[PDB]
Amino acid sequence: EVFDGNDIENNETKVYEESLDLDLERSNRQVWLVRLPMFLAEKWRDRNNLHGQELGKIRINKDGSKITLLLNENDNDSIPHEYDLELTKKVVENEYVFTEQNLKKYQRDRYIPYVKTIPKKTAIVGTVCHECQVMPSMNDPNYHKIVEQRRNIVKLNNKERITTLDETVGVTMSHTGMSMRSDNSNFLKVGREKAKSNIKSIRMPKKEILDYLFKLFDEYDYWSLKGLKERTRQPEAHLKECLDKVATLVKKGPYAFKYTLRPEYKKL
DNA sequence: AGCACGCTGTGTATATAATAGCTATGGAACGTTCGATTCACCTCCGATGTGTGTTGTACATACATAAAAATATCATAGCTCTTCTGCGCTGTGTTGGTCGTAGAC
Repeated sequence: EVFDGNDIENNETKVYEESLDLDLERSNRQVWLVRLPMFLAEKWRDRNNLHGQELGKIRINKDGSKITLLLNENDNDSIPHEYDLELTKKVVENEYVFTEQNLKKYQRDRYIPYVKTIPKKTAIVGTVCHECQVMPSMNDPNYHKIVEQRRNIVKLNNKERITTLDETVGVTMSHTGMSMRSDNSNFLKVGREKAKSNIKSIRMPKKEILDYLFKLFDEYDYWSLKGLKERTRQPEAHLKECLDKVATLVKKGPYAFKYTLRPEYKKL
């Protein structure tokens, strides 16, 4: 939504039904900033999943404020379901969460009324006071299933080797350079699509062509050889013989290189 | 039902007249646009002229100070002649006694 900045005409009232002020009533919500490993971030950010269903439970043991995640069994079985939420900062300062929503376009002292401000709806989702990180638990039987998977991270290669053509080299070189095979592709056949347009015309008489030239000059005073030729469908030799009698080309004016009506016929 | 087979059309090549129409091409002119180059103005050091602080002077007064000199004041010697003091003398106040008397009670 591109829009002009520093608008003092209050045009945002008419074009934007939603208020431009920042919503702050959600800022009192507590938000835990959590850093996840590769698998939990992979399965907790995909758009084909996360339909609002429950993914786990949070257990906070108050003996030492130990936070654990007990994941549900609906996701997988090879992954662990018990995790430790370590807190690297019990109090996190100067960190908040803000969200942006698109607007509805339907229905010294020196200042400049143009700053190119993009208006977007903004709202503080809450306040962050806990920076969290989720580690897999040591005692889980599936914990090794993570570690080997991590050992699978450095082991697999994402690139494949080059492919070697194992057939006879003459069959491979049959298509190269000198070949009987004419090209059958239609990619950039500019000469095919431009040389097929041919104009054919006859020596149609002088009175009708001069009347046609007068009609085009009445429609617009300035014309060219190509536009008049495609408008009247006449040969260049016959069209030139009629233009110089009743019209002339401009040599020094702002509309130069264009055929225009003579000043004697201009007042007609 | 759809691809193999047969048939036909088209393009290849040869010459050769005809015509109109289309197109490539060289050149000349000119508008458009973009990069290169230079002007005016500002700034910043540098020369300059010019302006001002300092010193000294002139002209012709006023003005504060102050010193040599005439002079009023005074300190003091001289003098002189009027008073103070010591000595000589003497004469009258003093002491004692007697007796009238007079004034206090």
